[PDB]
Amino acid sequence: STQDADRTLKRLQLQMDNLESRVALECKEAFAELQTDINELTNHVQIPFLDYRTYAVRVLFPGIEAHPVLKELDTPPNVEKALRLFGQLLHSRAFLLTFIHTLEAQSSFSMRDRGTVASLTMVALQSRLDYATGLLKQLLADLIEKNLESKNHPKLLLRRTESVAEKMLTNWFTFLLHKFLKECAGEPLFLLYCAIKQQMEKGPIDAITGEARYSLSEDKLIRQQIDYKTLTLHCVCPESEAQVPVKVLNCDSITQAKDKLLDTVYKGIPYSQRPKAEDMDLEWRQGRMARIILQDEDITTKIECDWKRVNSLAHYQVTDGSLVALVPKGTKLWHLVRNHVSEIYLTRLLATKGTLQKFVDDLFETVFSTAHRGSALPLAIKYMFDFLDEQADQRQISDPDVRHTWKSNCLPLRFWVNVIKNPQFVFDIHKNSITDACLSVVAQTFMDSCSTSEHRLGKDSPSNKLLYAKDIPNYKSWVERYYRDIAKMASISDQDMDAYLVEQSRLHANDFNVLSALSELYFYVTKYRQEILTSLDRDASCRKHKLRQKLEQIITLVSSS
Repeated sequence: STQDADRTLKRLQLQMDNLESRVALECKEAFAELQTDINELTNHVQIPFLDYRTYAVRVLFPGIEAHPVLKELDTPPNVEKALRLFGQLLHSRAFLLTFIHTLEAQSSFSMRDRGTVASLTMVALQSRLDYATGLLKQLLADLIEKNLESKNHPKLLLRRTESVAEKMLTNWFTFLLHKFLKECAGEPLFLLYCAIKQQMEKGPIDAITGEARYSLSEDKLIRQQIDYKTLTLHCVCPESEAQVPVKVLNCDSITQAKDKLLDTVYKGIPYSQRPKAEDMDLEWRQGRMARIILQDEDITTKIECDWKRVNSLAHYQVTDGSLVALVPKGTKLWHLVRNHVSEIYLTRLLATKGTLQKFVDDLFETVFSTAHRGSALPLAIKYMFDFLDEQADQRQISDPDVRHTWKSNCLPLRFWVNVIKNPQFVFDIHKNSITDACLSVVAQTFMDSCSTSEHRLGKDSPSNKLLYAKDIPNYKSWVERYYRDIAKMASISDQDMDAYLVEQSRLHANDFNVLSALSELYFYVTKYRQEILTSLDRDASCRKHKLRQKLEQIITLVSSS
């Protein structure tokens, strides 16, 4: 670099050091405050883990509610008969290898399809993970061989390929790391979620733009002056008709108020079991003289020149200590911000960052731990990392950055990043917009920590890179030491791994509707009928077991009546 470049880098670094100093001690006390807030709402309430099958489907099939895989599949007799024969073809190594490779060779087979097939296949094989794991390794070996002989960059492997195999590997980790979540990593993940959520609610949150006073995200940082006050509402408990205190802000929209009330009044109950804010009316008991109900929008909402403001608690002049109850029930809207970085905001981000730091450190540390709180490294991780090492060794590939990159690409950069961004895949919780925004910043820092690539700090650098510039180097060392420690461990024998996989398959054998998964998967058989059949006819091993004739029978059987 140039002397100028180095000069401006050093200035930016001390400029950062300066703003960090302004907030350092304040952050320490803010954290302690958050931690006692946290140990209250949860330390005496059970972490709301989803059950395995719900978690699995949330991850494997993102955003799909009531996936067929979790429910009955009433189907014609000939259809079920055909599907069961298809299911058995999936237990043929030669068939499944050929099936997947054929699909991927098709240009109409999209990235979306690749994920769909990867998820359906792993669900269908959930009861036979020992078999599945053998097939997965072959697929990965096939992918690695192909790419290294297409003569592509080693490090560039398992990154952009986005193969069915890589997606199946992610699903494989998803199945086999649930215990680790339950026992070790789930807690710090959940606590980070709670910390972020709680911290955001300490200040104004715009119900329309999703911006927040205390945003960890520069993009969602409220950039205007917002005066506000902390109110305490006393909510009539849905029991004695008994009451509880809830902290809210005067600027909070009525829905936000209702959601805050719900969170406290139902603090023990998992989210999906609570009533919805929109199915309740907030009623203000200044009575028994008067019981008046508040909403985001009613006859009193303020409208000015085509702008319509969401009603807040302050709109109704709700007073601190007010009694309250939750009872079953061409225009531009705005809430706090109406639209027709500087030091002050950089320091605000830094205060939030500093306040949440410990929760982030806890998560990253346990994700990259080999012997956490007495527990042991999950077998799936040692097994797969050893496999990757073997694949590297097969080619004399000694360069540490290669296997480091493969391991990062395969595990933390897919599985972990995904649950960090989406804790609601693991827990029965609601992740709101501002929380999602903060988690995105955390996920990016996490991603950066897994890279061997250098961190080039500059003004044009993303906020996360700037905020966490001093933390990344430490995190990177944790990751390096993680891979190192795992490699030193004793290899898991094939018999031991198989026994483990058999036990996992047994535990969850009936968690999913395999027939439903089979029917969904069969869609691709018919869309690429001709290509598949041709491949089965061409491949020598496929003929050995007359896979072509078997598929033909299935295709016919499903039509018959």
